[PDB]
Amino acid sequence: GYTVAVVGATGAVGAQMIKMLEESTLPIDKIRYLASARSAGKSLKFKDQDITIEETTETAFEGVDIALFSAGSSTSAKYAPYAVKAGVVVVDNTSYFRQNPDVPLVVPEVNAHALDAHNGIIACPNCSTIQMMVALEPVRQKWGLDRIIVSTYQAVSGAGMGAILETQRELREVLNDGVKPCDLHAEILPSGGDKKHYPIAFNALPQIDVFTDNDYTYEEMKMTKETKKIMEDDSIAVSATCVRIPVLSAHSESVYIETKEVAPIEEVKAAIAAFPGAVLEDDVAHQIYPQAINAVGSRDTFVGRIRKDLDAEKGIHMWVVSDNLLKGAAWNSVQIAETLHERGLVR
Amino acid sequence: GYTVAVVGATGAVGAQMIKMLEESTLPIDKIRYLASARSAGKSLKFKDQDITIEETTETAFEGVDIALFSAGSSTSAKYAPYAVKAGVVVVDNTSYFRQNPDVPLVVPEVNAHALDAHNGIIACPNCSTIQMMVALEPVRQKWGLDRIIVSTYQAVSGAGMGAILETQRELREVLNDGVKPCDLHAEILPSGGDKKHYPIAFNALPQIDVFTDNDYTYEEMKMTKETKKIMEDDSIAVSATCVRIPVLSAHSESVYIETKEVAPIEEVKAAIAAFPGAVLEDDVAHQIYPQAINAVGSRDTFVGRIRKDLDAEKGIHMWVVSDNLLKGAAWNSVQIAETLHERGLVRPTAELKFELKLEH
Ligand SMILES: NC(=O)c1ccc[n+]([C@@H]2O[C@H](COP(=O)([O-])OP(=O)(O)OC[C@H]3O[C@@H](n4cnc5c(N)ncnc54)[C@H](OP(=O)(O)O)[C@@H]3O)[C@@H](O)[C@H]2O)c1
Ligand SMILES: NC(=O)c1ccc[n+]([C@@H]2O[C@H](COP(=O)([O-])OP(=O)(O)OC[C@H]3O[C@@H](n4cnc5c(N)ncnc54)[C@H](OP(=O)(O)O)[C@@H]3O)[C@@H](O)[C@H]2O)c1
Ligand SMILES: O=C(O)c1ccccc1C(=O)O
Ligand code: NA
Ligand code: NA
Ligand code: NA
Repeated sequence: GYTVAVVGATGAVGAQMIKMLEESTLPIDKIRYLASARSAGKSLKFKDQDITIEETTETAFEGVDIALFSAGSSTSAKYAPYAVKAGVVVVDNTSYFRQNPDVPLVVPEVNAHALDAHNGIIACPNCSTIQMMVALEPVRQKWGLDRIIVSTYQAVSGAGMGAILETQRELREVLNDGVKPCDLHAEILPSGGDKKHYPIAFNALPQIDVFTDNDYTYEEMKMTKETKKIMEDDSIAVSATCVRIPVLSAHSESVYIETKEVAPIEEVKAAIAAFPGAVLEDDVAHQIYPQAINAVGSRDTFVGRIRKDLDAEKGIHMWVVSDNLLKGAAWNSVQIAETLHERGLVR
Repeated sequence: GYTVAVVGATGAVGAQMIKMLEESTLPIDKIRYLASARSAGKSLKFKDQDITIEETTETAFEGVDIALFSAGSSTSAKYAPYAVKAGVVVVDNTSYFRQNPDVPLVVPEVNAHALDAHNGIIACPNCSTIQMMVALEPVRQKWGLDRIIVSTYQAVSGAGMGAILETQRELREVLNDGVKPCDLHAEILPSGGDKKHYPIAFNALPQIDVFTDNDYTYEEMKMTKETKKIMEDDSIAVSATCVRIPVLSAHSESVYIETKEVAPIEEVKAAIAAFPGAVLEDDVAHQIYPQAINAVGSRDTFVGRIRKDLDAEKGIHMWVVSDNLLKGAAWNSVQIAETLHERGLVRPTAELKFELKLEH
């Protein structure tokens, strides 16, 4: 079997990486948990076994076959090159390598073939991008994609364990202590690395990550650029608005597309239902549609509210929901690792 | 001064109507509060005075100059026409009369002129529509509008007092009692009039109102039809997705438009800033943008995240926030009443144009 390292094992994504690995078809002989110096010496479970957390260092990757990185871009930038040098195959969940032309950016249902070209590093895309790609690839295959306009409804677990706990405390202060939402103290959201912090309780924050020079945030531009790379087509026009809402896990997206050919709605529904990783949940006569609360804990991406635009001949609207820590992060990463094993690419 | 009646004075919108009237420039000689027979006989404040709540009936409007209705579409359907026959000018917050060609559908900053043609009923548009019209009218005036695509992020207060209480209760069960969100019992949301009910706590529900035959909801189709009527242009393409989120008050909207002529983006920002009722909050270098929690309690509509589409030359994205019970309902209604007063339009109508539904 393999020796597998989880870098960032103690975080929100890390904890789900552990869960996905425990349930994986990857043959694992040895498991190692890496994090920062302040987590070193603590213990975490793998199934029934206690695993000592180790400090991530430049020489910590000896004997590792596969390393799953989910410890921030800074950690990946610094240590992933040393891992690769030592012969480790790295699956990276951060944004650092995503736009490197020698790094495949992979959603296995959509572009697993790109794994064949890897030179030691595979990048997992952004959580919001991944679920959109699972929903839209089956449509692209049959009728093409001219453009995408998306507005997201993103859960706080995407911003890490600290964000989850800040959200819970804020909500308790309002509901139990009577604090006005605008008077809440905040330290993390919308973005840990930005200057000002705002409450998320009973709010909708139109900022994920920091702003770029074109007044879209890095999150919004990630959806644009990663879509083009994953679908291998720079002609697909993509513009996004990414909003944080008071949901702990599971991202929702209002997705508008225009296809290249008119795609009959019932055929679109059947194409999505037929696509591995996508589940059609769409029966408005019985109020059936994807919901964040029902999607938590499942690896599937759920699609509904599928309907034609009222005016644009080739326009289609839909609602896409997935667990942002599973398919959006830890499951996509482990699924990459399984695909690497299944295709003889752990070399 | 005027005798003013508030129909549905005991509800979520009613509470704000009272506040907006207390703070109004309307010369009010007498206030009447109408609700259901259950509420009739009880009391509520107007400023320091106690007001006895009355039953809403066909004969409850004698002597009233202006009635603000916010007690449900059925109540408006049944009683507004009787108020008009009593000589009352009705400002209706419900959907019932909005698409009637004899009824102006008004956002005063946008189409106050339409008030001149009233026949005793003036309709207030849906809350989601109102804030979007305040944001977009200044753009339409200068560069036109070809199409709008909007996704909403709507607060629970829009669904009434019960929905507010259900939301608070669900959140407390999760946060204080450790109930999983999917195990919560719901009775009201997403729509009181539909058969199935789902939790809102830690959820995003892509259903507001019931579904129509074209697979859009009534809320989504209201945004479509109301936009075309208010802007007096049936050629504006409008398609919406309306989503309830766990916010108590203030609606937010991710709004995409394509103009008829290219609109320079800094001039778009200036046009919105210059438009009465709209406030430009847009300085991303300092993380300045509209937020629901900061808009609650203000009558203004806040607009930011304004930026060009990455590909469509005439495309523009923005983020629009307003208190859904103020500009979205109570304030827009009171503002209509003030505008009627100011333009000498508070007077009985000559001919009845609305079906009487209680002749039995
Ligand atoms: N043992 C301690 O002293 C202690 C006390 C409180 C919290 N923590 C941990 O700190 C994290 C706080 O959560 P969050 O919201 O900031 O982030 P998060 O996104 O949920 O997870 C961040 C992950 O990246 C790891 N990491 C950060 N910098 C690193 C570096 N230079 N090298 C290797 N790994 C690095 C963290 O390890 P670390 O866990 O080592 O930071 C953590 O596993 C939690 O994972 C929590 O377990 C540790
Ligand atoms: N413009 C907008 O977008 C917008 C937004 C919100 C609401 N509205 C309109 O306003 C209505 C109420 O909204 P809300 O949020 O205030 O609801 P709410 O909090 O549930 O209040 C309902 C109100 O309607 C009254 N009512 C119920 N049955 C009645 C009857 N048979 N006769 C007279 N009054 C009756 C209630 O009186 P009791 O206390 O006696 O039952 C109460 O005053 C909505 O149904 C909608 O039509 C419009
Ligand atoms: O459309 C509205 O403003 C509205 C909002 C909430 C409930 C009911 C209605 C209604 O009157 O149909
Ligand atoms: Na294109
Ligand atoms: Na202004
Ligand atoms: Na006058």
